[PDB]
Amino acid sequence: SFHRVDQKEITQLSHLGQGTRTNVYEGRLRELRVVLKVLDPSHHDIALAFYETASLMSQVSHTHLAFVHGVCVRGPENIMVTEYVEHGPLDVWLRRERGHVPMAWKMVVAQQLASALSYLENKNLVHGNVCGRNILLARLSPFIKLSDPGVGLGALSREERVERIPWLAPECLPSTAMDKWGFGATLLEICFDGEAPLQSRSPSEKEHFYQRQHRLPEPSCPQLATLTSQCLTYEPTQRPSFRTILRDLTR
Amino acid sequence: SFHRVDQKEITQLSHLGQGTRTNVYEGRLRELRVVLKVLDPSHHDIALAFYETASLMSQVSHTHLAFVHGVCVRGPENIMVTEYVEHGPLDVWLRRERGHVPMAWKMVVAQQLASALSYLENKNLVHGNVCGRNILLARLGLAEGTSPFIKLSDPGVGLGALSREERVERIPWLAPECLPSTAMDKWGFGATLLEICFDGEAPLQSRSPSEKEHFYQRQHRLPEPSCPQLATLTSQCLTYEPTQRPSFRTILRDLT
Ligand SMILES: CNC(=O)c1nnc(NC(=O)C2CC2)cc1Nc1cccc(-c2ccc(C(=O)N(C)C)nn2)c1OC
Ligand SMILES: CNC(=O)c1nnc(NC(=O)C2CC2)cc1Nc1cccc(-c2ccc(C(=O)N(C)C)nn2)c1OC
Repeated sequence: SFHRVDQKEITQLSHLGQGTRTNVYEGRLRELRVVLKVLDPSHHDIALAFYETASLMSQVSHTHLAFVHGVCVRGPENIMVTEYVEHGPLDVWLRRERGHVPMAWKMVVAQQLASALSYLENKNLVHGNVCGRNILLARLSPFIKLSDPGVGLGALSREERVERIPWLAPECLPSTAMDKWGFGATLLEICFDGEAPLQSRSPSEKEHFYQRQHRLPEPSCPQLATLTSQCLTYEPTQRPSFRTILRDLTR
Repeated sequence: SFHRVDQKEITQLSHLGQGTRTNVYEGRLRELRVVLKVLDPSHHDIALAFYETASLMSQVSHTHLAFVHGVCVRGPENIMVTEYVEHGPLDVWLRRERGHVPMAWKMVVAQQLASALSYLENKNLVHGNVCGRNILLARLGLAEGTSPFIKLSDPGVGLGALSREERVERIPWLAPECLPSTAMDKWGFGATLLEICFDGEAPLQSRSPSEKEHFYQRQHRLPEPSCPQLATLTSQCLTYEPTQRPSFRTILRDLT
């Protein structure tokens, strides 16, 4: 399971942003700089999907996976106490640095992300929310940590799942295979300097794109074109394993 | 000398704060993020002291010294175009984080500052305005396995061009011999160490100009820092006799 944190051990500081049904803050854990993921007032099935994320992340240990200190229950709020990463989300940094991010830097990120996902695949564990926003920069060569997936994908509404297109695996709209799709969509996002395909488009348009099984663009980066195309296949069984992806990233 | 920047190359944005006879803004250099230090409408001796700072900064290169892109003349305003440092002034950060700044973090800052000042000392160059406000944070060093990373800002309008009233406002950072040499920077460094140790709460800073001046006139000494690893260092730096102050070579060696 996960460690229980008393509210006396933590101090809530600046607001960093928002997640699905959460508010993200900087904080202190009694001293360590932490990140506090404050769950909105929620029903037991939502809080349970949040505890399951805490449980999963507490039972894993990988260099490219962010640490989870535990969970604090503060009135109607569930707080996941997590590792603070220096430079924050990758997507934000790619947009600020657009047109000035070298291809070699992007390959380092891809390799490190595939390493974290290969580790989870071998343990038959699913992340379910691979995207640039969940990729944290510990070092700007770069060093990443994949964040916890927040509230589990299984507990969200159709509307929330449509909002996650193109990162959301198509089989999830109506298995470790979903993370191959998430990984492929993240590679496109990285290649396009944080500008993911379909992100501006309406929910109806995003859903229609998946319903007709239209395919996402080929990345402008040629070394990742075959990889993304193989990952972004509608047939989950047709997606390469992370062992294969990781092996193909060394060459 | 320094690079001349045309006004067509720059964009002025948010106000960051004020310096001695300046207004500090975020801006853009054609599009690079920069800091623009806008000199007030001034006398030629003040513009000259500002050009000398730009000249000095343009001829130096060190990892813990902030970069100066050049100067723009627009038109009764002189604009120094400088490097933008992510987290800004150290003194502001120390006050926000008061009581939560570890000693090991403070020692890193001290070594990086002494490294920048040792480089200037070897080149016989004087900064003249070492204080927490001129120490900029490029990296915070809050995460485990990470260290702070500082950039010492340009000294702005030169100390020699300011009024006695402006020099009294600079106590306790201002070297006492400057009230009526590279030695002044050893005093500035010592006063900055006290400020860092006291989480951005420098001694005498609340006190009146009369009190501050009297403190120097009577040659009263500044307090010993609450941090024991820097007590001997600060006491040696904060000596009224400029020749009695240790060299940055000695200070830097003693900090390792
Ligand atoms: C384990 N630690 C962390 O996650 C973390 N660590 N360090 C930092 N540091 C800084 O920001 C440094 C710069 C000060 C930040 C971090 N988290 C973080 C910050 C802001 C928003 C989200 C967010 C956003 C969206 C979602 C979500 O629902 N989707 C579907 C993506 N979820 N969360 C977030 O999580 C990814
Ligand atoms: C080389 N680059 C810079 O100086 C600089 N870079 N990045 C940032 N970033 C942020 O603020 C990030 C956080 C948004 C800020 C910067 N500096 C800056 C900002 C505001 C006021 C002063 C100031 C104040 C006082 C004096 C002065 O008179 N004395 C006597 C010391 N002088 N200047 C200042 O200069 C030290």
